[PDB]
Amino acid sequence: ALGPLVTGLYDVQAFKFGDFVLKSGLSSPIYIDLRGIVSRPRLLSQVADILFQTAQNAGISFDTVCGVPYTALPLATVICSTNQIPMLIRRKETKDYGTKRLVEGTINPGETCLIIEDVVTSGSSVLETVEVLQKEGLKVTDAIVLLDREQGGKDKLQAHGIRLHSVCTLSKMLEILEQQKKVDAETVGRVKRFIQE
Amino acid sequence: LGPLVTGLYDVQAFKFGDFVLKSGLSSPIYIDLRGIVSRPRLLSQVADILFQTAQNAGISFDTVCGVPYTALPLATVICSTNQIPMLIRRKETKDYGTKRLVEGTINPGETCLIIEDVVTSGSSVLETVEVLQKEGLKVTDAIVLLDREQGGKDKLQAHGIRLHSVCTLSKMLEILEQQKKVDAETVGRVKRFIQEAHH
Ligand SMILES: O=C(O)c1cc(=O)[nH]c(=O)n1[C@@H]1O[C@H](COP(=O)(O)O)[C@@H](O)[C@H]1O
Ligand SMILES: O=C(O)c1cc(=O)[nH]c(=O)n1[C@@H]1O[C@H](COP(=O)(O)O)[C@@H](O)[C@H]1O
Ligand SMILES: [Cl-]
Repeated sequence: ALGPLVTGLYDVQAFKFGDFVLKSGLSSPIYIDLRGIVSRPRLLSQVADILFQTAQNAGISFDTVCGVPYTALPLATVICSTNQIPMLIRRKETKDYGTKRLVEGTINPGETCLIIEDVVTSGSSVLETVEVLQKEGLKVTDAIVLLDREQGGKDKLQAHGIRLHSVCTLSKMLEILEQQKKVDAETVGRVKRFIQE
Repeated sequence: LGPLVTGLYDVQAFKFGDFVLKSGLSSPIYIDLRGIVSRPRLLSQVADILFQTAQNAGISFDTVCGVPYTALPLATVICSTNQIPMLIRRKETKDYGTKRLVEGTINPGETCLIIEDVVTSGSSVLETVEVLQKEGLKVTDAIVLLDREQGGKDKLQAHGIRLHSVCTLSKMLEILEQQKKVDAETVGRVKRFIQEAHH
């Protein structure tokens, strides 16, 4: 069902082309922004559903769910509300200022927390949230992400005991967009070539 | 309403002791809904009651926005359940490299409904209203689960915003007494505190 999902994303302007610098400091000709999904109720639901379905298809076990701040937060909420799962919230809005504790919700050490994320590049953002949760005594083995950019994330997460499960890779997303005439072939070629370097 | 209060009790939402509120006054009671994320059924019920309050008021709006932070998931559930477009206010500490203040599709002149967990002075609601107004949205109404009855309705009215409350602190204390979760002493103590706090 990726074709409709990707089009849906394109139509909330999820795909930005231009010259960007990523969290990891990499230049990129493309930037994928899922903040707009909250403007299209059905699309937000579709994204929540496919994320959850990805976790279920993998056959994994978890007691609770945490979104990586900020864009993934509503996705976690919809998943948890629809499927009746307790949720944890990592509060990042005051960063490391003062001494208030960073994680909201019921933390029962030994329980497994599933991570929900929007886009993974290097993997560092997921891992930062993973470490925070592990330091509270929670077990964390799996992360589900909507878009894997395929820039080292799976391998970096696996090096820390985390299995990355993605709905779609960047290359598959670019292929759908070209097939659907949303982006031209030269842009896809340029974007792929650039990323490779 | 009773069942909703019981759920809130279970997620330890009612704290007693001595607390300084954001408005700088001391209080014998604090209502902390942060634990509601651990009970998705209760979260949904809270979300539904807030939305029904708006619907029974016959107000109209184009989008919905929660006051940071506890209410963010309540707005998300209202919007998800009822298929309403959402805005998210992103409140941080004005550090270097902050991003836009409101996420989602902003159509200037459209009307945004504000959703809140607890109102005391009304200042927290008003801050969010002003951010949305600056971004070009019309705001006329706020729905709050618990109105602590410390001048919120008036403060908000003074800035053109009508506060609708699901429940007041007075009422919630009565329900809590009925359910034998709080004694006839601390009920009086908190009651006395409410008239005191209006000064
Ligand atoms: O900055 C990125 O690398 C990034 C690329 C992109 O296409 N979309 C995007 O949202 N990002 C943001 O950067 C974070 C991922 O970068 P890593 O921490 O390197 O995986 C994600 O959580 C995104 O929020
Ligand atoms: O500090 C409060 O007033 C307050 C009291 C309370 O019982 N529960 C509670 O959550 N608050 C928080 O304080 C703010 C409400 O205070 P005002 O900004 O004065 O209306 C909101 O951010 C509330 O979430
Ligand atoms: Cl949320």
